[PDB]
Amino acid sequence: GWVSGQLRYSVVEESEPGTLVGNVAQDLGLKGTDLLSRRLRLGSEENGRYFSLSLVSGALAVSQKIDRESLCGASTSCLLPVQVVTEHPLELTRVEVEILDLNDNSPSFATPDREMRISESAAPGARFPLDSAQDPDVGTNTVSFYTLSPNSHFSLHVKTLKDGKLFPELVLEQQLDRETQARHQLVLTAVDGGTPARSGTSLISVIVLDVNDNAPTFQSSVLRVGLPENTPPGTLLLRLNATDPDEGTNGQLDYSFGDHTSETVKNLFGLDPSSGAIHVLGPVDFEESNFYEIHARARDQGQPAMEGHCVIQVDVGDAN
Ligand SMILES: *[C@@H]1O[C@H](CO[C@@H]2O[C@@H](C)[C@@H](O)[C@@H](O)[C@@H]2O)[C@@H](O[C@@H]2O[C@H](CO)[C@@H](O)[C@H](O)[C@H]2NC(C)=O)[C@H](O)[C@H]1NC(C)=O
Ligand SMILES: *[C@H]1O[C@H](CO)[C@@H](O)[C@H](O)[C@@H]1O
Ligand SMILES: *[C@H]1O[C@H](CO)[C@@H](O)[C@H](O)[C@@H]1O
Ligand SMILES: [Ca+2]
Ligand SMILES: [Ca+2]
Ligand SMILES: [Ca+2]
Ligand SMILES: [Ca+2]
Ligand SMILES: [Ca+2]
Ligand SMILES: [Ca+2]
Ligand SMILES: [Ca+2]
Repeated sequence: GWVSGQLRYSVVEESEPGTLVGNVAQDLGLKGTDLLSRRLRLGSEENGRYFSLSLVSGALAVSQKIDRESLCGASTSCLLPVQVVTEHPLELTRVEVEILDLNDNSPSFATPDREMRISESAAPGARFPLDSAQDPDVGTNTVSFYTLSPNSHFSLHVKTLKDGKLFPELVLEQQLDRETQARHQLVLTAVDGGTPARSGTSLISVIVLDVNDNAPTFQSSVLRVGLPENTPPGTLLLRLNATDPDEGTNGQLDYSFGDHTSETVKNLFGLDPSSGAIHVLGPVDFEESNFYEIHARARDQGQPAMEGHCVIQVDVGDAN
């Protein structure tokens, strides 16, 4: 039997030439040399392009391997119309051959890898758009879902439109930290709903840009040293070493005294802003003061500039 009004057959994508599509002669109620006597033929050479109608067997068969996505593309139903012509008397039957889709085509991305720059200060809940894959197959044989590589910081949300199209996007849950790791590498994978499933990948290399979120810190919180009375000027007391983990200018430092630092201390001690070398500039004396406290600070060359602090305790010795 056929569909009310028209004749219809089914054939599979990429099937080898010679495959039986359907017996036109029998289904059209003909037997014997009627076929040859009636000049049973396909309507045009476009019908005989993808098909052959034998005058002997009366069988409509595949004459050429048919790639459905080259004929219908993104069409759900692929009905290929052919015109079976018979003469004596002349009649025309319009037969429609549906090309059933095969899951022979794999999901693909435009680019094998993607590079994303994301600020360290990226707040949780931040959605970042991703490349969408393509699967020329139709139905469930096209892209079904996306999977992201297991990681600590990124989840995957896929917006599913009414039509069924998928849109993958990264959702940030745990705040990135460049000082921990600056590059996160994930693999976005697109999988179609066929069995067995076919896949495509896109290598997303997230780059964490530096934010000045770290103040400089000294190797020791408090430093207690000694300095003999009447120690000759030009003497190197010590060298300060503070370090900042941030990159570039955000990691470069400048050494200085505290704002509140006494003028007496400034007169006695000098401090190199670049190296962190604390020299004694003026002659110190025990009978003037017993103990000095130098508030040292190291400031970032970033915006805004941050600063760490260290207390240098100077015990002066007694002589006479
Ligand atoms: C002593 O200081 C060195 C140098 O620190 C660098 O110079 C500072 C002025 C500031 O710009 C820092 O951010 C610099 O790192 C420290 O050695 C560095 O250690 C880091 C640690 O990862 C390393 O990346 C650098 O290459 C090192 N630089 C050199 C020249 O060795 C060192 O850690 C400090 N020591 C102490 C005990 O704090
Ligand atoms: C393609 O291959 C991936 C692994 O790379 C599978 O996870 C997927 O189901 C498809 O078979
Ligand atoms: C996605 O990842 C796969 C390996 O998982 C690669 O073969 C592909 O080229 C793409 O980078
Ligand atoms: Ca195909
Ligand atoms: Ca196909
Ligand atoms: Ca597919
Ligand atoms: Ca950080
Ligand atoms: Ca940082
Ligand atoms: Ca910093
Ligand atoms: Ca003295």
